[PDB]
Amino acid sequence: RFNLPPGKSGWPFLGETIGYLKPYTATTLGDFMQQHVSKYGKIYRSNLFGEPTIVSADAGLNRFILQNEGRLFECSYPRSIGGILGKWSMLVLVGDMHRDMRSISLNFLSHARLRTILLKDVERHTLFVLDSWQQNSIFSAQDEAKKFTFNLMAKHIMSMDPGEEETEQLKKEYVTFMKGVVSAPLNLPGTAYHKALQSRATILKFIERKMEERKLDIKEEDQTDDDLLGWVLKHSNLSTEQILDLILSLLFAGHETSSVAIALAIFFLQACPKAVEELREEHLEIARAKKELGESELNWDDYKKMDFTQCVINETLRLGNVVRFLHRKALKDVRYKGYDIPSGWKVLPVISAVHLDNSRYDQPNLFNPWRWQQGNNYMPFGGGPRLCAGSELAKLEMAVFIHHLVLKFNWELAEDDKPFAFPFVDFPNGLLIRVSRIL
Ligand code: HEM
Ligand SMILES: CC(C)(C)[C@H](O)/C(=C\c1ccc(Cl)cc1)n1cncn1
Ligand SMILES: [Cl-]
Ligand SMILES: [Cl-]
Repeated sequence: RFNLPPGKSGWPFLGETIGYLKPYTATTLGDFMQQHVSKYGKIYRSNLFGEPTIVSADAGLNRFILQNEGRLFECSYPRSIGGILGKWSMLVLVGDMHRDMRSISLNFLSHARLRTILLKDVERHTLFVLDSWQQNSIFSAQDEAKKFTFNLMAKHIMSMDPGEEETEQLKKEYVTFMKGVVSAPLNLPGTAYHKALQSRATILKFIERKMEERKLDIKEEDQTDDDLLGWVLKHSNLSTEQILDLILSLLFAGHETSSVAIALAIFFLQACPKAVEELREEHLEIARAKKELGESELNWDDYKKMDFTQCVINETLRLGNVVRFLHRKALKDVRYKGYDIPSGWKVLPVISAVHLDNSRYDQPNLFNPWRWQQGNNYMPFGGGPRLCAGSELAKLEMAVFIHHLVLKFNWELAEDDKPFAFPFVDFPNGLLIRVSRIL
């Protein structure tokens, strides 16, 4: 194990971030962005992730970039990220195989499947986590949200059941694996990146074992495409290596961001009692109607009643900005507002910028869910051809979690030392809270 001389952790300039809100990280993104925008304006150049880079806090340019994917710009992560996610990870791929994998993901996460299958299981996994919560006892809201979102995705990707020893161990392995993307890409014994590469090998071996079992399942039930692993084996022509990277990546994407989104909602709501009251009123009415009909499990009609919840969700994503920026590269010389973006340079559209623009939002730094009672100024899931394939599941997860959360608990920050300080919220300790049962 190398004893490297001390120094700043993570990527140069930004610290431990690759563009999204990651709990438990040491990040300087907020100060970097505010200082450069103040000094150079909304479109400036720097050197980030090892390359000359144009950073865009300009809403028009960000829209222009996302809409011109494949023609003027393309998704482009640092090459070191390929070692973590794999050569066939759709999150970093462009071209025909990305198109095929996006089509798989859109089928896996379709509206039809949300209504018929995923909604029932979202509630089950929500209650599984919430029923274990104890009162008056400090814990990480982010950790608990990640338990929920990971269990849900592990169930529907590989049929793994919540709380089973193998499911908890895989989740722990993902912690080490995912830290690799925000670490300095130093492949030396003892570094977070090296450990992340080891975790990748461990996870890939686990997934391939599950794949061998599913191949037997398919053969036996011939003489089973319920989970994504079975579906891809039967309905796609992906190679083993491509199946492995796809599962690895969807399980990553399927629980990293949605857990943070739920933690952000918990954070914003504890500071806005009026919103909690209106949520409780909304979800109490939903429960009353279901009791009046003798129903016990949520259905799609219940979800459609959650009008103010959707306002809370929209406002949580607008102000919390799970995704701060995306990774692009110019395919040609591009001119915008008189500036030249050279061919081959990295381009980082800071998509959170339009969300905090006081030209687009009255009091953009204020958590005001009622603004959505009265998108082009709203892009927490991106835009253009790579728009989040799991956006509707993410909102369903937040809404169902909030539904049971506000019916069952009050909550409070571990200490009253956490005010929302523009521009970016960080969760260096995983949002510690305490709950009290409503009874
Ligand atoms: C609050 C939760 C989430 C947020 C804020 C979010 C955000 C985003 C964004 C901004 C993109 C565009 C990336 C780019 O253009 O480079 C994206 C893509 C994607 N998201 Fe999410 N996401 C969330 C949840 C999820 C979930 C729960 C899943 C799956 C279970 C998922 C699956 C995907 C996939 C597969 C893509 C890539 C689509 C493609 O490359 O064509 N996301 N997401
Ligand atoms: C973070 C996103 C939204 C830009 C990205 O697209 C993603 C996962 C991802 C994480 C690390 C790396 Cl290095 C690359 C991709 N997610 C998309 N949906 C949920 N997460
Ligand atoms: Cl507004
Ligand atoms: Cl925190």
